Amino acid sequence: PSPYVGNLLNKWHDYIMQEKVHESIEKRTEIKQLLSQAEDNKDLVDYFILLDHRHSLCFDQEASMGDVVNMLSKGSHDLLINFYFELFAGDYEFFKKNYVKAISFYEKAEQKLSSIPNIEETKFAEFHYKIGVAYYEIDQHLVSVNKVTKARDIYKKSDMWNLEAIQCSLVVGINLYDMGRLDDADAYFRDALTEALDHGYDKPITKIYHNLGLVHWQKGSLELALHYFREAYSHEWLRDSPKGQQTVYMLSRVLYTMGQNEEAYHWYELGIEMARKFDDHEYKAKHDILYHLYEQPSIDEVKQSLAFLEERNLWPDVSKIAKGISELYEKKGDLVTSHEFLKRAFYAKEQIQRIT
Amino acid sequence: PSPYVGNLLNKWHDYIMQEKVHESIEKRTEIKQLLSQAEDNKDLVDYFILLDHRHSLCFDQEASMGDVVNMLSKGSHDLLINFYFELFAGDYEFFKKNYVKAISFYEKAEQKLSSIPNIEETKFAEFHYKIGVAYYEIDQHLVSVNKVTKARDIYKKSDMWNLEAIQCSLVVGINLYDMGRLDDADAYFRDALTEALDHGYDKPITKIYHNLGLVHWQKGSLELALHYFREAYSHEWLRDSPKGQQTVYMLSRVLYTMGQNEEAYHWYELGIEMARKFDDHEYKAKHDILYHLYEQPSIDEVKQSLAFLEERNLWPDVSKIAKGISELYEKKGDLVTSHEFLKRAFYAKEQIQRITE
Amino acid sequence: PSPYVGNLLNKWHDYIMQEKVHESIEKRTEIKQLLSQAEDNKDLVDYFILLDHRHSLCFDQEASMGDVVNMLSKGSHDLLINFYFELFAGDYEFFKKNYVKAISFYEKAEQKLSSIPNIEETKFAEFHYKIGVAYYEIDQHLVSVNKVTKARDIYKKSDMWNLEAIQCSLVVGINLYDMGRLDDADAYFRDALTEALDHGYDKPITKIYHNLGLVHWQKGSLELALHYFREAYSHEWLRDSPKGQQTVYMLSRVLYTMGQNEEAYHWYELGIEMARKFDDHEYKAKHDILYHLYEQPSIDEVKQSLAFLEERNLWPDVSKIAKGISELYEKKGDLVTSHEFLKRAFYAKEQIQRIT
Amino acid sequence: PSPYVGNLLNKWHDYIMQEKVHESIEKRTEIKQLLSQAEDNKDLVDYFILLDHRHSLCFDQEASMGDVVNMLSKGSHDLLINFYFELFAGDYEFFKKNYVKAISFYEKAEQKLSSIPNIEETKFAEFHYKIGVAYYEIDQHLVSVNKVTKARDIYKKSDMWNLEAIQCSLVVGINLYDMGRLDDADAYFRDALTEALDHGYDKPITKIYHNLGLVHWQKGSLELALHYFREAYSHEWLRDSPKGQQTVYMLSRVLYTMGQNEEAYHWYELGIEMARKFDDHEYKAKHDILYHLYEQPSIDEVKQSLAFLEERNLWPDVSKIAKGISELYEKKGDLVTSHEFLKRAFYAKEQIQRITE
Repeated sequence: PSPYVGNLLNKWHDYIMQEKVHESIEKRTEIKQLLSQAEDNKDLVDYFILLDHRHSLCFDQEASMGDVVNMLSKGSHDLLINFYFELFAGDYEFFKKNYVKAISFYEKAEQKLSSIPNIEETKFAEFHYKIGVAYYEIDQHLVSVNKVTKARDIYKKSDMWNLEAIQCSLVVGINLYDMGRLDDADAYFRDALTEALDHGYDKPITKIYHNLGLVHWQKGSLELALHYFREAYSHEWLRDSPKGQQTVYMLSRVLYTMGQNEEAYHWYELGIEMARKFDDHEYKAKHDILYHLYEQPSIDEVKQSLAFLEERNLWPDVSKIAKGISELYEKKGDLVTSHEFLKRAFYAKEQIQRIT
Repeated sequence: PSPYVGNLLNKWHDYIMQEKVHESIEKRTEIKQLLSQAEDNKDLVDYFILLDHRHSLCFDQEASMGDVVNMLSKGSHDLLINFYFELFAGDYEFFKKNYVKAISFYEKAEQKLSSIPNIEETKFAEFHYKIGVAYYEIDQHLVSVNKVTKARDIYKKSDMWNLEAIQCSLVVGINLYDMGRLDDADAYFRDALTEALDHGYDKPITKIYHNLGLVHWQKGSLELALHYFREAYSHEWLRDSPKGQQTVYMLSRVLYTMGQNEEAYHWYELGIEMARKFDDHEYKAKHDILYHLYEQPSIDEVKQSLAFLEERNLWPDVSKIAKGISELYEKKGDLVTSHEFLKRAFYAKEQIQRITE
Repeated sequence: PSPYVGNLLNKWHDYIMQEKVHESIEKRTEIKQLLSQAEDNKDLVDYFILLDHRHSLCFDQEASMGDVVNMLSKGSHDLLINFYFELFAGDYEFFKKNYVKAISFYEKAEQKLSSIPNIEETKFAEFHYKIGVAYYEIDQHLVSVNKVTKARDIYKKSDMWNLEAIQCSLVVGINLYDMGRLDDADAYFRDALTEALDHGYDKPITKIYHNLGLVHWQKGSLELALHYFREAYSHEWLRDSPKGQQTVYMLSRVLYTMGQNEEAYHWYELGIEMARKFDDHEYKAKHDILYHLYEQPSIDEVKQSLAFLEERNLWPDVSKIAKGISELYEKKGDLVTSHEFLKRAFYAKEQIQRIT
Repeated sequence: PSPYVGNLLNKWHDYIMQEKVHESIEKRTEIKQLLSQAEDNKDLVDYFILLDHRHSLCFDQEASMGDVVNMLSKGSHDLLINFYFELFAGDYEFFKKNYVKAISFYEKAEQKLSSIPNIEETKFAEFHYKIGVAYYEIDQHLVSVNKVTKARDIYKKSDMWNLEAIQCSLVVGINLYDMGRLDDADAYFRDALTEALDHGYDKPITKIYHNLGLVHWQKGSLELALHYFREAYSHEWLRDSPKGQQTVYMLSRVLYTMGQNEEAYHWYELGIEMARKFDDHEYKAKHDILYHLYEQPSIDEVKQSLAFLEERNLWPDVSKIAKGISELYEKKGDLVTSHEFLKRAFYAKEQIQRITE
């Protein structure tokens, strides 16, 4: 249910406000088509109606059907419309990677939740989660754990929202890992895994196994980390989704670190070939560094690809890759360029606090 | 036909509740037709929309192939619909003269008014006024003054809604007059008059002058009472309102109570003729009593017309009319039949406390 | 629990507001004494405390115990104090016979009932009744029935307030009688009577029987009316209460109307003797008219006593007594003075609408 | 000793809940004694009264022989007491450095703030500020800026509470500096300075100048950084505050980073001597690293003092100090030990994300 239609409905709201018949008929016709699918978002349809009705009051031929200066129901329509405008603007800003603006809009919409009459317990969890995830994108991990736990506690009660609870504990686990509290993250991931198995869910499982792989990778038990990355690739057909690119990369990277090189190059091959398929320039850079480090060394070529990743922000990945390089160039006895990369790995850490 | 459509919209709400497509499309079409008359009511149009949408969701389902399983907006639409249903049921009961039922419905709708957003101060004054006038209809004057003052105080603050404030002080004054507190009624009436003159208004003026005329009539200064009734007739072209009958009648009755029988008959003539134009049997009865008292006396004929007014539950005017007769027939030396009418004027007073709906 | 202490507490509130230590210590000492009884009014004690505490904040030696400019709790203390001030002012104005002012204060206090946190269902019935009874004093019978029915419906629910429900239906019945709907008033009175008998209550019974007597008196069945007035005198020792004066009067008046005269004079005697006992000048006037009508006629003497009652307002009683006289002076053939009294009975009716 | 009394009052509330006369009279006397210090806290006194009354009703019963069976005022007193209990529990947890628990309690008390009458806009800003600073304590800078801006916007409206607004912009700036957004921190700091100068205020000025000094220090323009640290020392008599230690340290460190070793040692001297006056082992460690770096080098001695700072969970300053060392030891040609410290400065960075309570 793409968050474009939300922005479309928001634009339409702006067009009714500027009293512009012709582009208002345009926006409502694009929108009217898109939501004709079988079952796509209660909140969209409601916002459509609430805009269509106020569209009429400004554009349809009232001259025989009264004078709607400002009726009693405007107060309550205003409240819903302002709320829907802010919920969907939040969703769209989150879509554009503009997380600070997204939180701003969500928090305004969260406020209006009290004045709406029959608000359900779950519309509060929705905002708890959306805010909590947006905070996770900007490395505010403690508040993220705080808000999505609040959502999880609601989703635990009712037994219809069991897929959401799994996603919530998945998000707490990721926060706990990004911090470094690895055994707590492990626990959350394992609790999501068994809850996902008891039910028929398959969607989250893949992410769960990949995170478990990351936990034990950072834990240093690479044998067990490798196991989980394999299981992530096994479960769900990811080879032609864009989102399964990361598992192929991790598989290659661990096998190169354990000195497995033979298999590691085969996952490199598959990952280069996927970087073709989706034209993902970043995963091409990341697999480039693997190749020009373990296959055909070239310190200058690694800097080239590293430079590209630094131009893309992506500073967690830069920090950890550059640290890896410096650690490696130390067992190879070269202090001079190991220091060069540690300086780059350190600068990357400082780039994570800024979050511009 | 304002609160008829309200009852129509209420019935339509009742048909959606019973999940009945066929009579819902019927009433929604008469109303859709009926609401095309240019006639200022925001709340009717609003209630139509709020019902049209709930009509669609139960019978049409939008023609877009949505889901519409109790959306976020259902909660608040429910609340508005429940409110409109009771406001218009109140208006309709007020229409059928069932004032106790009307207050009951208004007070229920007044409650739900608190739990609604962006409400103007005046939507509360409206219920203060409606309840206050319904109480006036059942001779509960002290509470009516209390409630319509509450409305007046809000309408005074805005200073944009002062045409309503004038009507409020008009209603307080009328209550005070029906009680007998004549100088207090005078004060309210004169204060509404100067407020109506300071701003650009002619609509209320005529009623204002007619009440001032009534006050000083009951005060006994008939010269000044006659003055005000003249001004009421002058200030609007009343020869074609149905409601301007009351000024013509008082003019005749005042001039007959004074010794100006010649002019008094001229207004009698006009008032009989107005009783023709409209199907007003009351003012024919009241003008009948005038004629069979001052022109060609006939105690039996007066009894007939008075009897008709008593059959109409018009117990205030009967009380006052019968008292007048008794007072007159005493300076005419006839105690016997003066006592007959004082007994009837007294019985009428007891009929004013006793009122049933 | 006299409504003087309420006015006392209100005066004290006024003295703290004018920052007047010395008369504040005076008022709180009179009050502190009076409420030392075993069990006298929750609301009084609460208002005392709430004033004593704000008394301290203006008068006690804070100089070492902080600077109470305006703390957080002032908002909520203000609300309770303003409420108690208006409840007890209402009670006191009702005490002074100033019913319009009393309703004004009650209705302001009724409004504040929503903002207080744990308000019980019965504090609303209390105001419904108090307002409803105040309206009854000023002949606004339809609204009185409306409000005290609202109170009665609350008192019906819980089974601890069964004495109040009896009083409520007693008040509806009186309204219905003052209007003239005699069979409905009869029904309410009979329903209060059986409810009072099922329980051990004796306080209302006497008033119930006297009202039932009035109903059937106005109904014209004087035999049965006389029965109830007797039963009113029988139940409860009223001969030395001021409030039992009215039953002795009714007993005498009915027996004089039925031509019983022998017994009627004996109740006249007792009623004159009670008018001595309490110096009730009105019941002396009312019994005077009985005597100078049925015992030693004197049209001039009746006018004298009637004049006194008209100087006391009491216009219901004047209207009905004067009407009685005129009716009687008609079977005696004297139209001249019967008309004199009907004029006076009619004027009295007009005095009931004014209520100045 | 402000939030100690809060915990004392909370314990007293706990003793009334367990219906325990003997320890209730004890704590209520220490608090009654302790609150005689002239020290601005409305809310403490208020909480005492609200507890003293509930103490009486459970143990004294007023000494007037009342009834006091849950009166009308009990409902609202309950609500205030529950609120004060959680506000002061929050303050006490903040006192013990347990910031996550403190936010938990503040957020609970923030909820009950909505259901209370006559509330000022600022009592909401207070919780915005307290929560915002607690989040700053656990390096959650983006939410801290978000919450303390919310406080600032209320404190700006009043225009009576602008000394608080200055403190709010001080806190936003510090967050922005801890992040690295130096020009945005600069802007907030300069805007607080002009607001502090336009009105009559000296209290914040010193901290304002010290942060501006820090910004441009991290910006690398040491000449102007040195200027601001001088002004911080000048603007208040800091020779007797414990908190003015930080300006003396920066002055020395800046002058040592520049080539002004002579003056730098004079501020080192003063800073060692201040580390004596107070039991501040941190600033002795930090000044120790300065001395064993620029005066009498000893890489092993620096490791000792740095180690002490790492044992204190002071991971920001260790990150910056270790980075400084590594940078310096490279122009000194020694890559080997420069790498040793960059590894430690990097480890310190990872220690800043990981924080446990």
